[PDB]
Amino acid sequence: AASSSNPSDKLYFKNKKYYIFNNVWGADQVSGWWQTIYHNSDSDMGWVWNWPSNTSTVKAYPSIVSGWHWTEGYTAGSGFPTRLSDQKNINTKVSYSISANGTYNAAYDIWLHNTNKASWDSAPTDAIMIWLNNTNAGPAGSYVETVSIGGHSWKVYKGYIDAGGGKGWNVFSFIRTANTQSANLNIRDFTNYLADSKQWLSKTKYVSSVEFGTEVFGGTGQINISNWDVTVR
Amino acid sequence: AASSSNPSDKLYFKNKKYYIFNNVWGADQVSGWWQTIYHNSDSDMGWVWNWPSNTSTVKAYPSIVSGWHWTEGYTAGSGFPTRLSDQKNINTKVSYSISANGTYNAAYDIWLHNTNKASWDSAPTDAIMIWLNNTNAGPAGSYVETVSIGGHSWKVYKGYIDAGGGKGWNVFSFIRTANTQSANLNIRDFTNYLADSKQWLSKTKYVSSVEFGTEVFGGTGQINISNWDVTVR
Amino acid sequence: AASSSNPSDKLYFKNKKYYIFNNVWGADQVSGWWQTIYHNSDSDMGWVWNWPSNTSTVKAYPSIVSGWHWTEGYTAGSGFPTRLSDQKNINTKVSYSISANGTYNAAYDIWLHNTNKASWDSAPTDAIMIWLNNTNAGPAGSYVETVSIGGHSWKVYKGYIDAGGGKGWNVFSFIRTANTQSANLNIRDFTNYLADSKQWLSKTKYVSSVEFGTEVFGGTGQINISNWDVTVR
Amino acid sequence: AASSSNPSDKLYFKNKKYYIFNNVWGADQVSGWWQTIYHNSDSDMGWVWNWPSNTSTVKAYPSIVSGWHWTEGYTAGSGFPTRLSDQKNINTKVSYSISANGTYNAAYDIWLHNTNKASWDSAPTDAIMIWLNNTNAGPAGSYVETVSIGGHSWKVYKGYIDAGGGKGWNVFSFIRTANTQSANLNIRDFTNYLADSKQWLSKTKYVSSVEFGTEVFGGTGQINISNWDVTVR
Amino acid sequence: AASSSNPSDKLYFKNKKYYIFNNVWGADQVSGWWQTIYHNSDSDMGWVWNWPSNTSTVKAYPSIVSGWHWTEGYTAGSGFPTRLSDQKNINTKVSYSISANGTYNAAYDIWLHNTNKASWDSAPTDAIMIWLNNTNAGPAGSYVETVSIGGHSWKVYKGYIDAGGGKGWNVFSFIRTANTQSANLNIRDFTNYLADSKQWLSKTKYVSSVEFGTEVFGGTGQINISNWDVTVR
Amino acid sequence: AASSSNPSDKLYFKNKKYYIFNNVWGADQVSGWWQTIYHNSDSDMGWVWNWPSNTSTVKAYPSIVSGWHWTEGYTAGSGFPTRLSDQKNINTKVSYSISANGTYNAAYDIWLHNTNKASWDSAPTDAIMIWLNNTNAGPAGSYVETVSIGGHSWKVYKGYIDAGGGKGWNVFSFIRTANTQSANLNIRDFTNYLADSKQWLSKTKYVSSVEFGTEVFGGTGQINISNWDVTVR
Ligand SMILES: OC[C@H]1O[C@@H](O[C@H]2[C@H](O)[C@@H](O)[C@H](O[C@H]3[C@H](O)[C@@H](O)[C@H](O[C@H]4[C@H](O)[C@@H](O)[C@H](O)O[C@@H]4CO)O[C@@H]3CO[C@H]3OC[C@@H](O)[C@H](O)[C@H]3O)O[C@@H]2CO[C@H]2OC[C@@H](O)[C@H](O)[C@H]2O)[C@H](O)[C@@H](O)[C@@H]1O
Ligand SMILES: OC[C@H]1O[C@@H](O[C@H]2[C@H](O)[C@@H](O)[C@H](O[C@H]3[C@H](O)[C@@H](O)[C@H](O[C@H]4[C@H](O)[C@@H](O)[C@H](O)O[C@@H]4CO)O[C@@H]3CO[C@H]3OC[C@@H](O)[C@H](O)[C@H]3O)O[C@@H]2CO[C@H]2OC[C@@H](O)[C@H](O)[C@H]2O)[C@H](O)[C@@H](O)[C@@H]1O
Ligand SMILES: OC[C@H]1O[C@@H](O[C@H]2[C@H](O)[C@@H](O)[C@H](O[C@H]3[C@H](O)[C@@H](O)[C@H](O[C@H]4[C@H](O)[C@@H](O)[C@H](O)O[C@@H]4CO)O[C@@H]3CO[C@H]3OC[C@@H](O)[C@H](O)[C@H]3O)O[C@@H]2CO[C@H]2OC[C@@H](O)[C@H](O)[C@H]2O)[C@H](O)[C@@H](O)[C@@H]1O
Ligand SMILES: OC[C@H]1O[C@@H](O[C@H]2[C@H](O)[C@@H](O)[C@H](O[C@H]3[C@H](O)[C@@H](O)[C@H](O[C@H]4[C@H](O)[C@@H](O)[C@H](O)O[C@@H]4CO)O[C@@H]3CO[C@H]3OC[C@@H](O)[C@H](O)[C@H]3O)O[C@@H]2CO[C@H]2OC[C@@H](O)[C@H](O)[C@H]2O)[C@H](O)[C@@H](O)[C@@H]1O
Ligand SMILES: OC[C@H]1O[C@@H](O[C@H]2[C@H](O)[C@@H](O)[C@H](O[C@H]3[C@H](O)[C@@H](O)[C@H](O[C@H]4[C@H](O)[C@@H](O)[C@H](O)O[C@@H]4CO)O[C@@H]3CO[C@H]3OC[C@@H](O)[C@H](O)[C@H]3O)O[C@@H]2CO[C@H]2OC[C@@H](O)[C@H](O)[C@H]2O)[C@H](O)[C@@H](O)[C@@H]1O
Ligand SMILES: OC[C@H]1O[C@@H](O[C@H]2[C@H](O)[C@@H](O)[C@H](O[C@H]3[C@H](O)[C@@H](O)[C@H](O[C@H]4[C@H](O)[C@@H](O)[C@H](O)O[C@@H]4CO)O[C@@H]3CO[C@H]3OC[C@@H](O)[C@H](O)[C@H]3O)O[C@@H]2CO[C@H]2OC[C@@H](O)[C@H](O)[C@H]2O)[C@H](O)[C@@H](O)[C@@H]1O
Ligand SMILES: O[C@@H]1[C@@H](O)[C@H](O[C@H]2[C@H](O)[C@@H](O)[C@H](O)O[C@@H]2CO[C@H]2OC[C@@H](O)[C@H](O)[C@H]2O)O[C@H](CO[C@H]2OC[C@@H](O)[C@H](O)[C@H]2O)[C@H]1O
Ligand SMILES: O[C@@H]1[C@@H](O)[C@H](O[C@H]2[C@H](O)[C@@H](O)[C@H](O)O[C@@H]2CO[C@H]2OC[C@@H](O)[C@H](O)[C@H]2O)O[C@H](CO[C@H]2OC[C@@H](O)[C@H](O)[C@H]2O)[C@H]1O
Ligand SMILES: O[C@@H]1[C@@H](O)[C@H](O[C@H]2[C@H](O)[C@@H](O)[C@H](O)O[C@@H]2CO[C@H]2OC[C@@H](O)[C@H](O)[C@H]2O)O[C@H](CO[C@H]2OC[C@@H](O)[C@H](O)[C@H]2O)[C@H]1O
Ligand SMILES: O[C@@H]1[C@@H](O)[C@H](O[C@H]2[C@H](O)[C@@H](O)[C@H](O)O[C@@H]2CO[C@H]2OC[C@@H](O)[C@H](O)[C@H]2O)O[C@H](CO[C@H]2OC[C@@H](O)[C@H](O)[C@H]2O)[C@H]1O
Ligand SMILES: O[C@@H]1[C@@H](O)[C@H](O[C@H]2[C@H](O)[C@@H](O)[C@H](O)O[C@@H]2CO[C@H]2OC[C@@H](O)[C@H](O)[C@H]2O)O[C@H](CO[C@H]2OC[C@@H](O)[C@H](O)[C@H]2O)[C@H]1O
Ligand SMILES: O[C@@H]1[C@@H](O)[C@H](O[C@H]2[C@H](O)[C@@H](O)[C@H](O)O[C@@H]2CO[C@H]2OC[C@@H](O)[C@H](O)[C@H]2O)O[C@H](CO[C@H]2OC[C@@H](O)[C@H](O)[C@H]2O)[C@H]1O
Repeated sequence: AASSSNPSDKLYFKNKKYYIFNNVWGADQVSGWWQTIYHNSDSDMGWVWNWPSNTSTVKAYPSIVSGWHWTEGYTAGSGFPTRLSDQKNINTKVSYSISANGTYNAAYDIWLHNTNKASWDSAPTDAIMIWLNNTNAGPAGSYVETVSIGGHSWKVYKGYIDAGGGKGWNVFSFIRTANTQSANLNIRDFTNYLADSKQWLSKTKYVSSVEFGTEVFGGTGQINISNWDVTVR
Repeated sequence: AASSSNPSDKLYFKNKKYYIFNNVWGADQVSGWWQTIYHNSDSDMGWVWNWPSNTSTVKAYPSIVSGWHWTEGYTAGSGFPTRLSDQKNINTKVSYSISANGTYNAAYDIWLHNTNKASWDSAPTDAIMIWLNNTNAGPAGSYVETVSIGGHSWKVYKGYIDAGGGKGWNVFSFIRTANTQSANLNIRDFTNYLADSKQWLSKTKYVSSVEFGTEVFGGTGQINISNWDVTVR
Repeated sequence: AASSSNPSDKLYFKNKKYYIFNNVWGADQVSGWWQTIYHNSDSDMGWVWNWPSNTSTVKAYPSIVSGWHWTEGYTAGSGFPTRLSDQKNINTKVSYSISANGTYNAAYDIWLHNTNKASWDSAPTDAIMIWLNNTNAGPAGSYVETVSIGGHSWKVYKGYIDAGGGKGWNVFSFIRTANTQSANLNIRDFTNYLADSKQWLSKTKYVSSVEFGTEVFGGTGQINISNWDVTVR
Repeated sequence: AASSSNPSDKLYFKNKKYYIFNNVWGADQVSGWWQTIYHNSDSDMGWVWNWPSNTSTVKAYPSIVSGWHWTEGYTAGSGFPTRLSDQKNINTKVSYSISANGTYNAAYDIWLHNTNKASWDSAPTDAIMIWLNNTNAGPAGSYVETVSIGGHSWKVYKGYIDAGGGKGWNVFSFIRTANTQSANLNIRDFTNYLADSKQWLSKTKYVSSVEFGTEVFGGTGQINISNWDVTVR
Repeated sequence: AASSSNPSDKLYFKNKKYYIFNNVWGADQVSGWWQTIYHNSDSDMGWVWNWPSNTSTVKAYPSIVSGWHWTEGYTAGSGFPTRLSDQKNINTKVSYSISANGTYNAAYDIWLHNTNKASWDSAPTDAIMIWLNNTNAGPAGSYVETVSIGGHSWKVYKGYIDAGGGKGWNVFSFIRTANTQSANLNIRDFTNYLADSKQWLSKTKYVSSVEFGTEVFGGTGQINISNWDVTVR
Repeated sequence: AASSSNPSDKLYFKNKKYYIFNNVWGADQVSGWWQTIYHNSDSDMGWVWNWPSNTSTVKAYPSIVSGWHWTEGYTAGSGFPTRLSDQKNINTKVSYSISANGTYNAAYDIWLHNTNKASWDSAPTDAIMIWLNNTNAGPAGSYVETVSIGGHSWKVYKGYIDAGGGKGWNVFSFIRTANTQSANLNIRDFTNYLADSKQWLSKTKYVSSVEFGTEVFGGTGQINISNWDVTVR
């Protein structure tokens, strides 16, 4: 077992296919905070946080990463990158529980690029978010419609994140109409909706990453994850 | 942004008109505790605490200070001291939220003296408290009556705090009949009630300070303040 | 007052008749945790914890000890060891409150031996547990029946803890049918039930210890104890 | 074993004849600091500190206390108070080691009063300090002379500490001419010098306390004490 | 007094002309570290650190900033920006002491731009460093010569820092031939050497910032600063 | 990078061939301590500690493990267990630096068993220690002689560690006659000396583990390791 607390710390697991990532990307202008990632086993892991702030900015996204995350390449054995036109199933399973106050979510974050050689400075072209928990928060962009995908109902949002210099990505968010602590999803169901139903995503693009974590806007609490996997088949 | 954790630490803001004060005045005989003050912006600030104790003594009053607080003088630009007979409006606005357990309040603490040159050892003559939150607590002194002042209903209490050696002050507490997270008050409405309606306060006295904070008796939690000002007009 | 945080720390009180014990016996394979014991007075003491884990193993039993606990002997003035056949009253009083999440209990743990000279390596023969709080947990062994003892109703369980090498003890657990924050019990009522009603305990055995604490499986929180004593009469 | 870190925490030992005291009396106007007292056994105890400051004010005096220290009375079995005219031996033994930077001392602090019923607000009449270590520091008052007492050479200083309101005490400091890590002293040798040789102390006064600790002006480090006792015979 | 420990925290002082800055720019790929900035007064301030690493990368530059530092503008009253062709004196005074192990320096860092409206994304054109302490370190670029400027001898180095995308700055480092704890310097003496003696700097450029801090490569320790000012005249 | 601080935490590296181990085996009866293990890269790793105690007991052995350590089996790819009669080279390389006070060593710890299926409760038969640093410490057992092995001179000691119940192991310690920060050793040179020159070790035994770490008796400091490997060929 191990537990780490500095910015951008990584706890690898499953033969380095995944890592828990102490991602504090939104923290520069706030203080008073702490965030610790931990791994006891592959079925007992999570993170603990304290983000004292009332603002609507994301302070942090402690998370599990499979694939790329502004890294030189992709985690070993992850199955990323995978081109959408290859039509692989991207099967994910998670079971978790949160005890927290304030404003946060629990969400998948899926990154796409045009390149199959994403590196440390490769800006994504698109992000897909799948929120299993929304606690007092709301997504980027504008509400489109409610859809049934994968046996769940989702409110769909579409926006654009400007990352400076012409860098920036579409963001497509799927917010479950009620919170859930477990899901078994195929990311391909969501990318097929965006590509074939909405004509918002080209199948020439590559899925670079599947991440799962909690965006924290403010408050204190923790998550524990009791089941996790992402497999590209 | 900044966040500090030692006893009596001060985080100044608004051109040093105010400071957040890590006031732990009641802590000498307890242990196991911590208290951190933070300022991200003038609309995003607060404090976090842990006071493990069951007793009815106030352990701490983390707070924002305007004016005097056992200091050589008064914060710059605060407008203190102001003599009650000058009849200035003392307009205060606060919006806040607490997430905590145990026993605590959220309260204004207004200090008065006979002297307009209050220094580090000048014992006040009177304290006025205005409680916007009461969580399992109760004030000093005895219940007088319920009054409507400033558009709110308040239970009024009157007591006396003995500070040793003949030092000591009246304490007049106004406890809102239900908790609220925001208020816009004129302290003059409260001092006029005490002076003109109850004949308990001379208008020869000076208001030395307006403070807002949480008296903590026991438990753990935090406050965040999203709006704050005190202006003497 | 004092507050300590390392494994197996001890805070003695009442002329060393008792100690608060930072017992982390189940912690070897987990990380991310902390646990602090504190004593402000003999009527204001407790402990604070954070045990991030989903598993059904006991991580820790922060507790007050009277008597023996894998020590060379017994706390001074505790009245232990006492032979069951001497039929002494073992009167205990506790009042407490917990604020926590996760999975935990509040329980007496009473140790028995054949020897009246229990030492640091003397494996007990039996444990009796009396749970005043059960929060999402459950005991060792199998359910027997519900009984009224001492004015309370208890679900009774019987199991066996294997401690290796032939070492191991019976465990008899009494789980109150609803949680309570205070109790006045005579341990002799429980040992008489086990010995005379169930024929599960010989009165040749000695009571070595009476402990009270919280077994924590996972989560974060604290206890405060406002009344405590154990007296052998 | 135990280790505590809040202001004014106390770790009692030797049947409460002594306590280690987390004395931070000079800390109000500084920040960034920490101080922890610990006791593993009566021959393995000490404290650890960090006092980031360049100033000549004493920030803290972590110490062992026997007798009184602004308390209602005197530690049990200490032998205090003892009237100087009763001519008791006050035998002290200490062995210690410091590893630190900055500015500090290791010093006995002996308090005297006119009253044999010193209470929590009883201002002393005199202090005697016996410095076994001086690291970049210097005492209150003015240099008198160098004397041989008890087999050691001491630079003697005489000053007066003003504690406000007419409260205040003489301070007589004996600074060893070279540092030492161990000493066996009889306080009566020092009070006899002050009374009979210098005519600076009346034998009507009572010794209220013998304390040993490190005054820290700035820096970080620790002390460990391997032998300690004070006995009035 | 105050003391803060999160990345990029700021403690302003001197009417916000300066701030102490918890600058951890090189920390992304290391762990196990901490860094705290503190201010007791304008003559008693500093920082404490622990950077466990053997590598030659700068992990952090805790520092005092006057002027710009990837901010929207310049600190109030700093006197920045100032165009070199205006030939203002830029007088700096510092007195400090370090107690540390490992590899570090104590150095001024002076930033220049072509623009007098430097903003949060304005890459500098040049950096000038003035090292008062070198402990096991060495500068960027190549050694030029040893020069006497301002009454001190300096080893002069010239390099170029590539900041990506065409962004990047010359770096001119002046390393005192022996360490010193205090200096009174005029930055204009150094910019005149670079411009008029070496023809390496155009006087069309603006000085945007004067900073003083410790680049830490590895190790633990602290600095205390007892005198500080930067004035543009 | 990662850094962990709880007892028995593990940071695996090199495809789980090794782990850094937060081994605090001697800590039960002391307090005031902390110990953190960290890994930035395979050439930048180490640990930081604070063990306030004067006693001659080993408090902790933060270390890198290859092979077994009271585990069910041996680290993957370590090459353990290896039977001495197979005469494999066991080549080790380390380069490190310590900055610390107090009493400690830097030492290899090599464990042997009769069994090639060592499990979590398999008591070793022998330990071999190779001390590259001795700071105020001394080994178990009695001095034999000084020998030249592998190009270094070593003081050789022989003792026996009683682990209870008949469990216990020979301990053979080789203490370099002067400290060194780097070594390239073949463990077979040391086991051949013990077996063939001294007739103290049977070649039927298996090497189960090669560990390198710092036994800490007391004090505070850190190690950094810049090169590490153990290979069985
Ligand atoms: O160039 C220097 C080093 O760069 C490091 O990479 C950093 C990138 O430079 C950052 O852009 C990047 O930030 C992203 C962050 O990691 C994501 O988790 C976050 O995800 C958002 C997503 O954008 C959003 O659309 C969706 O709805 O929600 C998710 C989950 O929260 O996106 C961040 C992108 O930020 C850009 O766009 C938004 C603007 O507000 C922002 O200013 C833009 O930057 O982060 C990486 C990693 O480092 C940082 O994040 C983790 C922190 O712990 C760390 O402290 C940060 O530095 C490379 O890894 C290094 O190699 C380079 O040296
Ligand atoms: O003389 C040495 C240094 O004194 C410092 O001033 C301290 C005073 O000496 C204390 O009396 C004072 O305590 C008061 C505290 O700051 C207030 O917040 C508190 O407010 C109460 C109020 O009285 C009560 O009536 C109302 O209902 O609730 C409010 C909010 O909680 O009142 C305290 C007064 O205490 C006296 O009366 C009650 C008795 O129980 C008590 O024993 C009496 O003392 O505090 C100041 C500031 O320092 C202390 O408080 C803040 C802590 O963080 C710090 O550790 C404490 O020292 C000067 O500032 C220094 O310059 C002097 O050197
Ligand atoms: O031999 C080396 C040192 O031993 C120390 O004694 C330890 C014993 O060796 C451990 O067996 C013992 O663990 C017990 C623990 O302290 C109890 O609180 C716990 O109580 C359980 C009870 O068994 C259970 O039946 C009931 O329902 O719930 C209670 C309350 O939680 O029982 C533990 C017994 O563990 C054994 O059986 C179960 C197996 O899972 C386990 O592996 C077995 O060991 O603990 C003592 C004290 O030290 C340890 O516990 C406290 C921690 O803080 C510390 O870190 C641990 O070492 C001696 O005290 C030393 O003198 C010896 O040198
Ligand atoms: O009235 C409220 C509570 O008071 C508490 O008692 C405090 C006294 O009020 C303080 O005066 C006292 O401070 C003294 C300190 O404890 C001593 O260790 C120190 O010793 C000096 C000595 O004077 C000096 O002459 C010699 O050379 O060096 C020694 C060792 O360092 O003296 C302090 C006296 O301070 C007065 O005089 C000097 C002035 O600068 C100063 O302002 C004056 O006050 O301390 C006690 C104990 O509490 C405080 O100290 C320990 C801290 O941890 C704690 O945070 C502080 O409050 C009672 O104990 C309570 O019951 C009362 O409610
Ligand atoms: O765009 C997102 C946010 O950017 C923030 O500004 C950051 C810049 O983006 C970084 O380039 C900048 O890093 C510099 C750092 O602050 C300086 O102190 C350092 O100074 C060096 C100097 O270059 C060197 O030449 C000299 O010899 O030594 C000094 C003292 O150490 O230079 C850093 C420049 O880094 C670039 O070039 C070198 C490359 O290795 C590197 O990758 C390049 O980036 O830092 C600012 C401030 O934030 C960061 O630094 C402080 C940290 O605490 C913090 O965590 C970091 O983010 C804006 O302030 C935000 O508004 C933007 O949203
Ligand atoms: O049975 C319950 C759990 O046991 C765990 O294994 C522990 C063993 O039970 C302990 O005996 C073992 O302690 C040894 C320690 O890990 C070694 O590093 C140490 O090495 C010494 C060596 O003996 C000495 O001869 C040489 O000169 O120096 C080295 C380096 O310091 O030896 C310890 C052996 O201790 C025994 O003999 C000496 C007696 O004083 C002592 O009382 C005896 O016990 O440790 C393991 C691992 O856990 C413990 O150590 C690491 C700590 O972080 C942790 O907190 C401790 O529990 C199993 O791993 C679990 O699966 C079992 O459930
Ligand atoms: O998934 C994140 C998403 O939740 C966040 O939504 C923002 C949205 O972009 C913005 O337009 C709107 O003003 O605020 C949203 C967050 O606020 C909501 O949740 C928090 C509650 O406290 C609020 O009350 C509620 O309204 O957008 C970020 C991406 O942010 C980046 O792009 C947009 C910029 O405004 C930010 O500065 C960037 O960091 C998603 O990651
Ligand atoms: O505003 C504070 C006020 O709440 C506090 O009230 C005391 C009151 O003075 C006392 O008479 C009574 O016994 O206890 C009150 C606090 O208890 C209540 O709130 C906490 C809950 O746990 C309790 O159950 C509930 O009854 O008084 C302090 C001032 O205290 C000082 O003067 C009175 C002395 O008794 C104290 O020792 C002094 O510190 C207000 O600041
Ligand atoms: O008092 C402790 C008791 O609560 C614990 O019960 C175990 C029981 O022994 C085991 O058979 C069963 O599988 O799990 C019980 C705990 O789980 C329950 O509470 C926690 C919730 O999260 C679960 O959902 C709920 O089912 O037993 C320990 C003693 O444990 C030791 O003996 C049994 C072994 O399995 C352990 O490894 C030993 O440590 C009591 O102290
Ligand atoms: O034992 C303490 C004693 O060391 C301290 O000495 C002061 C002395 O009272 C003062 O006159 C002089 O200016 O400074 C002395 C301390 O400075 C010396 O040691 C620290 C080094 O950094 C300096 O360079 C060196 O000169 O006095 C205190 C008592 O202080 C109280 O009375 C005097 C007042 O000035 C203080 O404010 C009071 O707190 C002894 O406890
Ligand atoms: O002031 C910093 C300066 O000291 C640092 O010098 C580097 C130099 O740029 C590089 O060429 C050389 O390899 O290492 C120097 C540091 O090493 C020396 O000091 C540390 C000791 O441990 C070493 O033994 C000793 O040789 O350069 C940075 C700027 O760094 C940036 O540009 C150069 C890139 O290599 C870095 O990645 C960048 O961050 C100055 O801020
Ligand atoms: O490698 C460890 C070894 O250094 C330690 O040596 C002990 C030796 O066993 C004991 O006979 C002697 O009294 O003390 C040695 C340590 O003391 C020396 O180093 C520390 C300095 O402070 C001292 O001044 C100096 O003399 O032995 C342990 C193993 O210890 C176990 O067996 C022996 C028992 O006495 C212990 O209780 C056991 O833990 C080696 O791991």
